[PDB]
Amino acid sequence: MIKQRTLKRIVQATGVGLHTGKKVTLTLRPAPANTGVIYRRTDLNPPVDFPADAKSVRDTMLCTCLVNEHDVRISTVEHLNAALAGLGIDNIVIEVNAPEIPIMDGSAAPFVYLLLDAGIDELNCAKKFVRIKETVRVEDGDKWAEFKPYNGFSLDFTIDFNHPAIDSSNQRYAMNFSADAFMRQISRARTFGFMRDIEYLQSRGLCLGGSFDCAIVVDDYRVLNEDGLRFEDEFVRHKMLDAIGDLFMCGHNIIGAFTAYKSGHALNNKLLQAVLAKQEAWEYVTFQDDAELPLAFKAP
Ligand SMILES: C[C@H](O)[C@H](NC(=O)c1ccc(C#CC#Cc2ccc(N)cc2)cc1)C(=O)N=O
Ligand SMILES: C#Cc1ccc(C(=O)N[C@H](C(=O)N=O)[C@@H](C)O)cc1
Ligand SMILES: [Zn+2]
Repeated sequence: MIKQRTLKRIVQATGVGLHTGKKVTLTLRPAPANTGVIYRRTDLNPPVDFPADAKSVRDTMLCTCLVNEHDVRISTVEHLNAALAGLGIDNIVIEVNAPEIPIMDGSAAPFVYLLLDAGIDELNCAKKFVRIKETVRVEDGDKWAEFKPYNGFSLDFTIDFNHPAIDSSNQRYAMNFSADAFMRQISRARTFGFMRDIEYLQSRGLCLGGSFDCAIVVDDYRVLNEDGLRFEDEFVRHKMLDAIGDLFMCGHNIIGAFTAYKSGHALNNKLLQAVLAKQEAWEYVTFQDDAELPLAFKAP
């Protein structure tokens, strides 16, 4: 039987918050079956829990955040979340002594090593997948995103960029998901921003953790980062990293075909909620028989 997974041990890491620029300590903890993904703020007293849920997401100007019933927030969860999907973590408590998850290097990679340090513990309870069984499409102007039936997990992402430092042949990425493919082809792709906008935010006391160490920054014409890009198409690879993180907000791996044109956090989440809202568009499935398990969701 394909079992739910959690961490073997508690691990910690430090880093700066994108918003505050202050040092944030991140603590990852094992969690029992069926409890899912829980983000927790321990700076507040008492601590506040934010169960990962599609309905709780808000797409703020910088990255994303979760909210509780009083509109208290925890921000920048999507890159760590993406790593959770990549390494097949189902139940976990994620604590920060701050209002946000540390930005690290702007990618998911640093979270990969952290999770590997924590190890894997299988729990005696079947892992539930969300199997798409009807086509579901959402739109927003000339932007769209859809899920289609497909015995696997694939993502097909096209981004509309006109920036001189981003060539056209690098405005589409497509992959058949897997722990190994995520770790190698996606996890290291960094987030990115426009330098003048960042300068502005920081002059208003925002995005104070922003630096070359946590993002690809371009001006009107070029990449400013000394070493350049980790991939020629790092921008679109990161957009796919963000898609995986957005979709995993439901706490389950989805068996289906994801396609998106000019999509982002808002649209991805709108699709996620659209799928879950229609009862006949999806169903839970488990794998009592391991050989049944789609290629895409095999252990790392
Ligand atoms: C891609 C998505 O839209 C989105 N990215 C952000 O919202 C985002 C991206 C980059 C930054 C930044 C920065 C910086 C800097 C810097 C400051 C000073 C100096 N000297 C050099 C560099 C913030 C937010 C995101 O990835 N969401 O998941
Ligand atoms: C706070 C804030 C804030 C958020 C977004 C923008 C923005 O749209 N900047 C524009 C731009 O084209 N950026 O690439 C143009 C204006 O440069 C500017 C400021
Ligand atoms: Zn991102």
